[PDB]
Amino acid sequence: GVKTEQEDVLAKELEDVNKWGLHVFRIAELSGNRPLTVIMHTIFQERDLLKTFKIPVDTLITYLMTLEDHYHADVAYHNNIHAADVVQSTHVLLSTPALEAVFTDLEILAAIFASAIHDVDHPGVSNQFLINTNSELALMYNDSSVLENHHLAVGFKLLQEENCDIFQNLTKKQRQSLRKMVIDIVLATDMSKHMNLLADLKTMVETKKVTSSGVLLLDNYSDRIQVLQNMVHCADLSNPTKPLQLYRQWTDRIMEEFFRQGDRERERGMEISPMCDKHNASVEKSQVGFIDYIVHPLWETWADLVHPDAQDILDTLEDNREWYQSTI
Ligand SMILES: CCOC(=O)c1c(NC(=O)Cc2cccs2)sc2c1CCN(C(=O)OCC)C2
Ligand SMILES: [Zn+2]
Ligand SMILES: [Zn+2]
Repeated sequence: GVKTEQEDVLAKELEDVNKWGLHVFRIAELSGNRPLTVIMHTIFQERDLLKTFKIPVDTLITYLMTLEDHYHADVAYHNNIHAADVVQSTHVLLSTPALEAVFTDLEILAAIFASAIHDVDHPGVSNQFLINTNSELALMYNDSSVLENHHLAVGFKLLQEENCDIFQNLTKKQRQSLRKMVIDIVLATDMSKHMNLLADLKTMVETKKVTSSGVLLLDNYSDRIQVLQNMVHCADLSNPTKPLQLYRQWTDRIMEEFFRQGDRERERGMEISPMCDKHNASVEKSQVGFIDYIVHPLWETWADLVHPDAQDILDTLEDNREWYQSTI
């Protein structure tokens, strides 16, 4: 009735779940490549989500396992480890003091469940690739947020497998609210929605409102869901805000993917995508490009919304940013 030494080493690593920069890769290793399941389960236990939502634990694990097994292990970046990381990062963002007691349990469950499934069954190529190659997925979803529609459809479809309906006890109301929210969040993970997401977020910041003991005031779905979308979006692009040790493995993995994608593009006639070009790609320039133009403005804006909560995070990102500049 006692944990194995591995289960234990694994538990201690998990003692870090509330902290930015958990070593998710070790956990991936320690758990036999179940980082998504153990972290999810840890988070679910930790937030008491099973009781609150009457989620049977065996059902929770079955779904978790099923879900994790639908990420591709043969995909360098968009796999269950990335899933797990985004989950845990979202987890941590939700705990930010500026948000204390702001969101309901259902909104938390949505944010976390969204993060868990937001890339599920990712082929490791981009929307544009899928579109240009005339792939089933692209045709299924009429070229619009192809991947993200697919992650959702799969994440929800997996609830129907044997003993997988983790939401079997929620009322229709809870379920419809959860579903809509989860959909709005995962749809907002599409990079082409970035600029708009940020705009709104800056606007939230600009037309800011706080209330009692100083935590964001949000008295409508549009505002609530926008913060959640930006939150999970931030987690999705949180890698450059992690300790360089983490950041670099993530860059390795993303670059492996882009290069592999550029490999399929180069042969299949297509002109090697942006930054995907093998040998002709500067990873260090691309990381500065990405940080300066996309990642920093997102996190700076997010940091404002939650000032001073995200300061260490934003600082890490700037350190990491300058670092890559060393590599020039
Ligand atoms: C060469 C740098 O590329 C990326 O890192 C990178 C992403 N990676 C991440 O999910 C976060 C990370 C930061 C560092 C390692 S992983 S998402 C993305 C890019 C290129 C520009 N994009 C974009 O604007 O549109 C694509 C649809 C989408
Ligand atoms: Zn995605
Ligand atoms: Zn992602």
